Amino acid sequence: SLAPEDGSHRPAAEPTPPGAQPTAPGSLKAPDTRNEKLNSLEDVRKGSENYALTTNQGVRIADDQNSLRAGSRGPTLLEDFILREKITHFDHERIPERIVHARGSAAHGYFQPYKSLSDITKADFLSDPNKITPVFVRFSTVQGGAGSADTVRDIRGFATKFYTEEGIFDLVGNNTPIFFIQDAHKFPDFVHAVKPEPHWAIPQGQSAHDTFWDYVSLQPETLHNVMWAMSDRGIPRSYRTMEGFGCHTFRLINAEGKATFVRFHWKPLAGKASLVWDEAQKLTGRDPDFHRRELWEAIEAGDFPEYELGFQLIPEEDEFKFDFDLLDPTKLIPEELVPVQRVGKMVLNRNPDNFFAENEQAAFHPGHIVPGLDFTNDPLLQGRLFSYTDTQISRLGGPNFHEIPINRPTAPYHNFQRDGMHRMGIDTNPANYEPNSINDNWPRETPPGPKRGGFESYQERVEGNKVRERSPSFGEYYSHPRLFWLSQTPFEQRHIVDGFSFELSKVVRPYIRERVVDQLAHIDLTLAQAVAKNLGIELTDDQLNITPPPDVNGLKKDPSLSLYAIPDGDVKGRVVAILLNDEVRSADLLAILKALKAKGVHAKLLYSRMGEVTADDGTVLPIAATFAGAPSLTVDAVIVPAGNIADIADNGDANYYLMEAYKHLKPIALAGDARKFKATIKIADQGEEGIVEADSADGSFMDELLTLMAAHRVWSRIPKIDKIPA
Amino acid sequence: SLAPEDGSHRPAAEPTPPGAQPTAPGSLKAPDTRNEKLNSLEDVRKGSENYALTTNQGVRIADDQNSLRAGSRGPTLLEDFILREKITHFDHERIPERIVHARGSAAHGYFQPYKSLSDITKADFLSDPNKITPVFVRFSTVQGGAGSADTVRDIRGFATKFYTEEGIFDLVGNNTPIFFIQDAHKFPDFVHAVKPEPHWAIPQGQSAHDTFWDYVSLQPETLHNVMWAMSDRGIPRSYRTMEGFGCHTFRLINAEGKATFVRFHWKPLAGKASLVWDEAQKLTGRDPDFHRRELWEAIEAGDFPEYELGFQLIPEEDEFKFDFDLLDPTKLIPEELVPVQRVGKMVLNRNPDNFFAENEQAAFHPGHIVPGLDFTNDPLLQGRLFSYTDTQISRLGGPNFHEIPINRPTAPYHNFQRDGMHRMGIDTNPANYEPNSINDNWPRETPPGPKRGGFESYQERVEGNKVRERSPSFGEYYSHPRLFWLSQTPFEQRHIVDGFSFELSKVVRPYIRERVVDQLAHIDLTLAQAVAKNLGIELTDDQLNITPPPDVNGLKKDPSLSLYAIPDGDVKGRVVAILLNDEVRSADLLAILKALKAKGVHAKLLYSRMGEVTADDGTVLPIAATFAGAPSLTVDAVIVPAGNIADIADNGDANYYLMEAYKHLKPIALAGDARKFKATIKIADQGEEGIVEADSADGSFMDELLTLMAAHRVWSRIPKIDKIPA
Ligand code: HDE
Ligand code: HDD
Ligand SMILES: [S]
Ligand SMILES: [S]
Repeated sequence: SLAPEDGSHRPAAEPTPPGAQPTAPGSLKAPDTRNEKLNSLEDVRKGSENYALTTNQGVRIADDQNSLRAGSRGPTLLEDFILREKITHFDHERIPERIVHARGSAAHGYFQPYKSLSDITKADFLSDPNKITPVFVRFSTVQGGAGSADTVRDIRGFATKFYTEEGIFDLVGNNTPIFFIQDAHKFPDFVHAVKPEPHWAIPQGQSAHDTFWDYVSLQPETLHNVMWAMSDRGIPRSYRTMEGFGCHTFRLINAEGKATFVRFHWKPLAGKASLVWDEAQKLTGRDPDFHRRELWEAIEAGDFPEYELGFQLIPEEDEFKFDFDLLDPTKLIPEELVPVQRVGKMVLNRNPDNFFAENEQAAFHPGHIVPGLDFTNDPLLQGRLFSYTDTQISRLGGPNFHEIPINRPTAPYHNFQRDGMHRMGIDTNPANYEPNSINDNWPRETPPGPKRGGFESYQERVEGNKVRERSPSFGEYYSHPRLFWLSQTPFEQRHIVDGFSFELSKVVRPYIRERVVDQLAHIDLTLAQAVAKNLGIELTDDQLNITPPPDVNGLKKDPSLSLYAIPDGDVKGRVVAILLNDEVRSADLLAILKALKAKGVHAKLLYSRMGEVTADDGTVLPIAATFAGAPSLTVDAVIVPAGNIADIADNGDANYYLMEAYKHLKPIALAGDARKFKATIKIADQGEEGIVEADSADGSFMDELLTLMAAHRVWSRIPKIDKIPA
Repeated sequence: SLAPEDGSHRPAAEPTPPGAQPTAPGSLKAPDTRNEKLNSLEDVRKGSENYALTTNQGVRIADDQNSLRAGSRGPTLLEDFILREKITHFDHERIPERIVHARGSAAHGYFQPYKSLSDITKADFLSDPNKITPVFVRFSTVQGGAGSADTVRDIRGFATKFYTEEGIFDLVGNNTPIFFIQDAHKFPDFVHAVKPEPHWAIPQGQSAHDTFWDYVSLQPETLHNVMWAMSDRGIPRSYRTMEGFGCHTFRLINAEGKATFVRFHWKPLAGKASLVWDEAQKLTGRDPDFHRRELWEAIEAGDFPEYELGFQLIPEEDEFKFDFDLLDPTKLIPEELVPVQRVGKMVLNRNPDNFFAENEQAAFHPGHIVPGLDFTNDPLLQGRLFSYTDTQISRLGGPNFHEIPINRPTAPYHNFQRDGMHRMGIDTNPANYEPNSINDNWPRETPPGPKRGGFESYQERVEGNKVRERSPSFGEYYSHPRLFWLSQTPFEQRHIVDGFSFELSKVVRPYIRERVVDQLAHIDLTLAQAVAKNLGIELTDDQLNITPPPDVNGLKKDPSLSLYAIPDGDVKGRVVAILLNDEVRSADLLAILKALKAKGVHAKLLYSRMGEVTADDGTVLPIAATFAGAPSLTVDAVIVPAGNIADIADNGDANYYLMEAYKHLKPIALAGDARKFKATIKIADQGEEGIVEADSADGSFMDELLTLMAAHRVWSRIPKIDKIPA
């Protein structure tokens, strides 16, 4: 008996805020959260308490602390099969990581539609508002390895596995509505350019290097998704506060056989929010697991990530009615032209039990569609359909990867396929071929129909020669970048400019920087001049005269392209650092903590050491972390309560905490004598927007703080930080 | 889409300082650097210039931009074999990463002994001071994935493959002279405890989490290597500035059959140097590839990493003469008791061509020994011999891993083994078995003997019963941690206290922190109290009365265990940041660069934008990076020349650059009006040891700065940094 007698080793099986309890496997943390897929995994879940330690063959082990040897100081004997089985399993624990999106965090939850969509699709999962579909969702970065950092600048993956009654549907999307390239044949060129360079394998988790910007400079089709990566879109606050997109035009097919073109959307119900670059980069160092941790702890807290599925729908007759090709995955469809229609809601409400078993081994692939959905000729989508099945044969060891428990359909599956490595299913069918008479031809084909029918492809007309040729309709590269640029706020534009400037400064060959700047001059002159200035590059007279590209179907902006132009803040699940002193004014802290609790905002009590401090009234305040141990990078706002300020007024870490949070545009609130920290951040006596201050934390102090938190960051402070030494 | 006409895409094939040229594959950067192993790889090196792009089957490709489709907007066709080969290769690029030491950086070089060691070993590679042995060396962390960060707190690996005339010898060592555990059987328990926890796969690259500290608190045998990990040894400045150790007692066997116990050492000729924690942690975010990059750039610069191989030799009859067991790998042999005898020098002088092929696929294993060497019954070593062959079967795809080019011996190999996946060698031998008459028994066994003989194991006497039992002589855990503690300088002690304090503050379960502090009370009360104070823990009366463990064979300390107590600094290969202004005083820059060049110290010229600035005399100065883009973390010292100081005096990044360098104990030099920055770091008029200052940069100024750099950091400044908000 090694556990503490007080039972404090074991986290309460009830929702608890971040940091309050150690984290745990989902079935231990939240045993009564269930769905059909979670229940179906019960046949393979393995417990431990009260069981004997054994070999994999079931033999109980007496001494798991020693190898068998000839004498207690002698040589280890080959007949020690317990040692060998244990070390063999260890020596083969690793499997190949994903070629891209190797870094990813996942959770279980469920989806339900708001209403039946039978008029536009026969997909069973969308047929009835009372039909609940379990999901498993993995969010990811793109470039870095499975052991790379979360808050890099990169695109994010958002993959959802829907366990429907008519088969697995995988919606394998990203957090921007387009991709860098037009044709899948170039995917290894593009990925090789952005991945670590081949001689030395540097840099990890970063497009800020020569080969990426060389490819970009030579392939102007990439510029649209580059604009997105260079914006604050490339550095999300949380996987809960990013948008999701299905990337391509697909089809919905209804019972009557009508095809409708569709693009998939996920809207984050917690709003859109991103970090700023200095903060994101420093956070990869202070907590490279910040997004993985945040997702897990939001779920443990009951701040379940929620997303609304939406569809942009385009009738078949309108295929050619846009300035851009609907099949070109480097073009978005502006919501001003084609609104997103709300479809249903997804809630992620339980973490995995074992990350390897459920997250690392999960296989998602956009060819896993169901009757009521179909593909289009998008030439990127078309090659994806090859890759996602092929890649599993090495990654997951063979063609039986659908029998790995997380991957299994909850729908029935039966067919004549046999054997392969790791075969689990034991087929009793006398027949392994069809047509057969020996089993009366079962299992049998099923005609398509309105429900529960076999899959049949939409009978799209194909006409043309066998050609390796890009459609001329795809040959336009600058208007969508420009539409994105013009849709961003002035602070968002600034962060785009700074993204390009920072990245191109890491490009060692200066001609590549020049070449990129020339491409920027084809998008927007102000953008190009500002990046040029930061690189000490002067635009030529020709570059200054490049006529900008056309508006997109008469649009000069679309505010849905901005993270921030239309406010959508939600404070629930956000977190505030509270900087303690050794004699806190307890009435300030009561007011602060209850106001935060009322809005579902968490807190972390910080000090210069661990343990406890005592408030003016004798309340014992438990310390969550030190100032250095839990830097302002990890919180959304900082509050300093009144009290013995002299305790921390000269603490370099305390001061720096505020300078850091100040630089990164976070709200800061200062009560009572905590106002002496005004001098540290240079705040005028009469105060400034984004700094909450009063004699005490009562009255409107917490409402004003919460109002600032609802708007995410204090963009007005940007000219002020430019000269802060932090 | 081509190269610039000025040829600036291509790095000069000459040694060049870091940042002067883009880095390149070793055979192109240094084509005249050769050794027997590098040459033998010529059969598989593949160029590219002037060659046609092809499939893997040698078919020239006309259009590498497009998939084959039916019309230019049509579906992709299954007959596109060029697309499918290219995507299939890409889909299967990844192989499983190493179970441990997955993160590593490697180079080629050579070794030679100083004198023949034939009196103690018949190993051919130690037999003649003029026989050169090619090596390939991989340096690594331990816990994190292949895409984790370099400057984490962790043990480092130091593995050397010697391609000898009598076979491959791999010396597979670490940067500390012991390991955490005693018996190989516990290796998966320990590794699982330090690795990301299994529910959520957090944290990456860090022992700062509950499971690791839980295991340590329950297994006091770990405390010795924990002491080393918590010290600054856990955060080396560079792989060139750490020691290497072979971890176990091995044996040398001479021609007369005499056995001598030996422990292996590598002494860095660039001296011993480590980061400080805050710097190390921030650098994992600002450059997670810092040690990989620094190693590669040192070799491109000609600052070849050099190490001296050294042996601790113990005669056989002295096996039991110490107060610890020689076979216990948690115990070190103090150099005060047994001196390291210098044996030879290893120089790393070329980088690989392709990191995957040469680095990722290299397989090192300590059972790969050669005649003249042998094992002992160390129970950690004993089990390692099982693991390093077994693990390659999955990692490298089968039993022909020695045919992967980097792993091939340069010595002949012939045997009767056949087949296995991706078998390269085509055996012509009529016989695949022995004894045979049909090939007159070739290849044949060879008797053991003085040189070129068959391997025979030293005939060690074994006497004991078949037992799973730890030797009673291994059951002492506190004396070596105490010896280590007492041998550290006071600032090294403080950093150890700080590492335990910082780590234990991230352990969520408070009873684990308490149990570790109790263990510390068994080693040293001063250490234990200092950690307790930071965790808000109070030692009990009993804990206060724990009798300190005994001295190690009479030793109160051994200064060879400290990084810094005996000066051994070498500035060649270090780097200085030079903060420019838009009118640099060229006379200062002239004298700065002249002095730096004379000691082989590199410079990086920094500014607030990229491009060029012009000095007072018209000299045009290209800018390597911005203040933000190459932070003071990445350099050893900072110099600010005179000139138009107003240009940068109110720049927040330039001021912070000095604040961060100051906090991290780095030398700073300020010439002319740059002395105005003394105000940002609160240096008094009189000046301060560690801040060099004068009217101009001259002989005296540079000598002073270079003296400071030879001492690595300004430890006397430590009292002054608590207050700086940085
Ligand atoms: C639309 C969102 C999107 C796009 C446009 C692409 N990826 Fe993805 N990808 C694989 C291949 C692949 C191809 C061939 C193309 C364009 C031709 C794309 N990608 C672009 C893959 C190598 O087969 C992949 C790696 C492992 C795997 O199972 O499939 C893969 C991963 C991936 C993920 C991660 C899903 C997960 O396992 O968490 C996501 C979200 C995308 N891709 C999105 C995506
Ligand atoms: C019984 C298991 C076992 C134990 C007890 C040890 N090792 Fe080990 N080591 C392995 C089992 C292993 C391994 C699992 O087999 C690895 C990873 C995969 C590989 O090829 O070997 C490995 C890799 C590995 C590497 C990386 C070589 C490379 O760059 O590829 C180094 C430097 C060490 N080990 C060093 C050590 C040291 C100094 C030890 C303490 C004396 C030690 N190992 C004990
Ligand atoms: S996409
Ligand atoms: S070791």
